[PDB]
Amino acid sequence: QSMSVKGRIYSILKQIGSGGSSKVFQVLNEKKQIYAIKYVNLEEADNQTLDSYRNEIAYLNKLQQHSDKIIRLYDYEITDQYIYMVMECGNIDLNSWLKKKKSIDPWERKSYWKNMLEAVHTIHQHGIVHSDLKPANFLIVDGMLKLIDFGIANQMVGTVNYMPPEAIKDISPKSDVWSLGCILYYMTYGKTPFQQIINQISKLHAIIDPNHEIEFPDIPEKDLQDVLKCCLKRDPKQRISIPELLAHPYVQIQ
Ligand SMILES: CCc1nn(CCOCCOCCOC)c(CC)c1NC(=O)c1ccn2c1CCc1cnc(Nc3ccc(N4CCN(C(=O)COC)CC4)cc3OC)nc1-2
Repeated sequence: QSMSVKGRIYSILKQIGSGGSSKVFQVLNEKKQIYAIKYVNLEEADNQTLDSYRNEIAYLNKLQQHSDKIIRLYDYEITDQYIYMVMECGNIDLNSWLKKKKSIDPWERKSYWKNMLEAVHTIHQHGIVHSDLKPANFLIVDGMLKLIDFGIANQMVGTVNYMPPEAIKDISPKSDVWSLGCILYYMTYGKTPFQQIINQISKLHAIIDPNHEIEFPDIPEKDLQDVLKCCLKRDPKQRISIPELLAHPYVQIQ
C-alpha cells in the first residue's frame, strides 16, 4: 500500500486496471496529488519482450511533446524485474464508459472522434501503426481523450470485432482507420459492425467477404454516416486516409 519511483513515494488508493504482468494503480504523491502508476513485471520477460517494452516506453516518452492527445507520462523507473510508470490519472477508459453510458451526446462523440484522429495521426507521423485499436486503449481525462499505448509491446482480450480484413490473412496506417471506424460505429449504433454474428469463424469470414453488406442504419448525421461507410472499406486503398478524415465534414463543419 505504498511504492517508490525515482525515489519519490506514492501512496496507493486503489487498483484501477490490470492485464498481462501489469497492474495499474491510482495513487497520491507527497504533495497529495493524484496519478496513475502502471507497474509492469519483468521477472518472466523474454528478450524480445523486454525490448518491445523499452521501445514502447521510448516512444511514449517521445511523442509526449508531439501531442496532448497521448496519455502524459511524467516519469518511470526501470530495472530487470520491474517497470513503474507515472502517468496522469484519467477518469475512466473509453470502453468502460461506453458500456455504462446510455446514449452519447452527438457533440461529445464528435469531440471524442476528433481526439482519436489527433492521437492516431500523431503516431502515424512517427512511423507507428497501432494495428490493435479498441475502445479500451483510450482514456478520458478532463472530458478529453488520450491514447494510452502504441501496440508496440508484446503480451503475456482476443476480440476480433475491431480487426481489419487485410489482417485476417497473416503493415498499413489504413489498418488503424478500420478499427477507429469500428470504435466510431460502436459510438454511433451502439454495436460493432459484426457483433450480431456469434460464430467467430462465420465472423472472420464476414469481415473479408465483399458479398457481405455492412449495414449503416439512417441517422440524422449524414456527415457521420459517410465517415463510417468510408472507414469500413475492406480494400485498404479504397479506405479513407486519416489526413482525409481530419478534413472530413463530420469533424470539420458546424
Ligand atoms: C494494464 C494492462 C494494460 N496493458 N496494456 C498494454 C501495454 O502495457 C504493458 C507493457 O508495458 C509497456 C507500457 O505500456 C504503456 C494496456 C494499454 C491499454 C493496458 N492498460 C493500461 O495500461 C491502462 C488501463 C487503464 N489505465 C492504464 C494506464 C494509465 C491509466 C491512467 N488512468 C486511468 N484511469 C482509470 C481507468 C479505469 C477506471 N475504472 C475501472 C473501470 N470501471 C469499471 O467498470 C470497474 O471494473 C474493472 C471503473 C473505472 C478508473 C480510472 O480512474 C481512476 N487508467 C489507466
